[PDB]
Amino acid sequence: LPMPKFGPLAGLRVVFSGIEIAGPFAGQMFAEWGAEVIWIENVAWADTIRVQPNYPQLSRRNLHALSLNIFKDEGREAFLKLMETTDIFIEASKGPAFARRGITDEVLWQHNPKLVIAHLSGFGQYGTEEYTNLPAYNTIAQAFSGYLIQNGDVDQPMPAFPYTADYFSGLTATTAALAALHKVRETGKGESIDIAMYEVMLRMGQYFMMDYFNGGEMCPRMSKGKDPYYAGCGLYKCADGYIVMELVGITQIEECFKDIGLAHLLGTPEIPEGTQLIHRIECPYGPLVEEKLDAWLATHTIAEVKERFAELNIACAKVLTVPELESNPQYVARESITQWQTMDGRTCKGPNIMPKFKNNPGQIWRGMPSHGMDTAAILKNIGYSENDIQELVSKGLAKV
Amino acid sequence: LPMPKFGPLAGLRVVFSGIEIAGPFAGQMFAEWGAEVIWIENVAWADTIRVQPNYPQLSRRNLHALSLNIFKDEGREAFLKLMETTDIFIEASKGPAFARRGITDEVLWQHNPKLVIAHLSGFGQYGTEEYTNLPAYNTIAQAFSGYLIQNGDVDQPMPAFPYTADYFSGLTATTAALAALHKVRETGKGESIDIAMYEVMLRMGQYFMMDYFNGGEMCPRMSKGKDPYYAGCGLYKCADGYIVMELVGITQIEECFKDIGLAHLLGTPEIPEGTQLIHRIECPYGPLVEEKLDAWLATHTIAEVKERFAELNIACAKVLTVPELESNPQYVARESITQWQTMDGRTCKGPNIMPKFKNNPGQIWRGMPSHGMDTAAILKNIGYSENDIQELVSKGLAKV
Repeated sequence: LPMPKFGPLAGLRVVFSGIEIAGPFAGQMFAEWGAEVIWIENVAWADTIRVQPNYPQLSRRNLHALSLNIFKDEGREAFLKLMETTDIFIEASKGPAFARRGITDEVLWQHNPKLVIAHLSGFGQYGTEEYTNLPAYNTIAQAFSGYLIQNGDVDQPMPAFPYTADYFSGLTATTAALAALHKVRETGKGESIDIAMYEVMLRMGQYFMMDYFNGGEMCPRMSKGKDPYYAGCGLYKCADGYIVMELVGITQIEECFKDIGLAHLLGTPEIPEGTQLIHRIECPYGPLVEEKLDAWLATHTIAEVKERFAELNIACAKVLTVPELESNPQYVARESITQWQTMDGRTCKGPNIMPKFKNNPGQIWRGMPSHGMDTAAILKNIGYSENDIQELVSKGLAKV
Repeated sequence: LPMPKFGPLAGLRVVFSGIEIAGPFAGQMFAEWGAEVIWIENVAWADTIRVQPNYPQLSRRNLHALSLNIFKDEGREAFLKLMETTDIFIEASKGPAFARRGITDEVLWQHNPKLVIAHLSGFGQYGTEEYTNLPAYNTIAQAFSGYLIQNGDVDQPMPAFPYTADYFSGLTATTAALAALHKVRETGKGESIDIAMYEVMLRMGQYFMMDYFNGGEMCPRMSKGKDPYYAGCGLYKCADGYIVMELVGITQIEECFKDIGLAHLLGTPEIPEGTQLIHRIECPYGPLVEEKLDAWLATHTIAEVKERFAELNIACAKVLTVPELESNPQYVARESITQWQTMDGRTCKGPNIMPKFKNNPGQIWRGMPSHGMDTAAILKNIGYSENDIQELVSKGLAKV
């Protein structure tokens, strides 16, 4: 298909089937970085992401849109033909739904033995009958993985937001698919990848869970955004706003304590010389440290705290609100937020390509396409005549 | 170096410099999937991850350990020699620290023009003097990207936990490095990748932020784990604990509303016939819906709710505590949590390899190595003699 040559993934052909966040995020990331990516949508039901007024202009940029019944008669034929020149196919569905519909990995590989197939589901491609075919949702994946129970406040768990598990799961699929693609270069044989959202999230939540698994205790939840184990780390309130800080290092602790009224604790058996990180539970003075830290910070502005903390080499930052990002000097200097044109000629604002590749940078070359916009071009590209396409459309098997 | 051949990344040589989570997580993921990965530590002190009693057994498995001063004299010479047979080099530092120390991308590419170099920093490799060279932390990246302000409760922001931004940033580095590796296989030209943690997290927080950038409003924070925008979605309290639910679908909404006492809202302007998903912002009876839903849930046990919701096909799950995972049938069937031996011969429990590659699965072949365990073997493998290695040790430039 016509598109500029750019990025590390120029020339790669990626196809995805899925809706909403997790699967499409995985597929579209290839498009950020130069791949030819085809978004498959159902003929009767467009991707529900399109209900949102602005997000999809970002989350579906740089894509080609195919609308095809990939499971029925000529529609299935056209889909399996497409696979013959596809490098990576990503699909998100409820367990082994593709196999139940007659599109097994084996059938995909009959059409392209080199194909890298990524299956993204809530609970995996196999397991028990009770869980395997259950719906995939971000909240459920967080609930089921131990991630949710570690988020929120001491007496109020909550999910990480927004839809954190969908992003982790999608990104993992992209990563895994690129890894499998590497192996195809050497062997000429494809791969199938079983990405279960709860397993992705299990891994992301191990920092303290590893203690529980190996004889120790699970950590508590944060109290008002303060770290559950490390004093002076996390979220604090100043006079005119919130900050985060990380009270780490020998001099940092000594100088900070001088400021807040706790110079007398330095050199004690509880906070001995050379202490570089305070554990709030193990240290009897943990609660006192927080009382004095809170009191000192509450009488100072963010600007004052940042100025002192810079003098003391204490890591910190203002908690930015969304309205403060666009004018922030680092954002401006790095063009972190940019603008592009939608397919219907309106200006859209949003994040630039990340990360920044030096030799082969990504770029935004196309706005989000409409439902079935590229169907005719795609089918022509894989050998369908104009009459064939008109016939697919008349049968209800494709939408142009 | 001696190791089993397995996984999609068998034969790939990866080296990383960094400590704690973000950089090492990026490097170690290659090792999960079969690569030869070398972990660089300093000489006279080790990676601070090692102070954790259990996590590092997971986060540093399948690794080789090199202890080498890569910036100074003959230590630098040995590092640049190692780069000649390295495919991917990952480093986490404060901005362009490697360049400041004398190791520019140009120097690296003099030794291997194919080298894929991933630079992971808080604020990027370039930008303003004020921000570019500031410390990299998870809390700071959340604060500076607008992620933190979107997490927590209505009147209490908080970070996503545990250390969510380090995991997103590290995972992105792995992904981007694999993409650049594809380009190397195609053109022979290496790459330098500027991964700024705040830009990673900017992207993960766009679902509602795109509305703010394009004329609309920002979304509020969750209330006690409930979605800020969609009614009947998120965390709820039953008689005997927490669940998550997703009130999505026509009959789901109708039958739930009848159960909870709101049948009179159906077929109205506020909840039109055929409503699939209630947008709370715009529905005048959103608070009433939450009131009635909470009252009904509070009189039923988690089991009673799951039973009814299974009848209605409403997606839901119990919020699992960490003690509930190991015996869960899906975890058992999929061997999601497994055991392996540490290098000193103890049994360690934790997550299996994820995701599950069908043809070339990952495996756990080695426990976390000790500080400088593989220094001698690595230096020997790239042409150093026993005497040359002893001289590095006496000079304080390597540890064995």
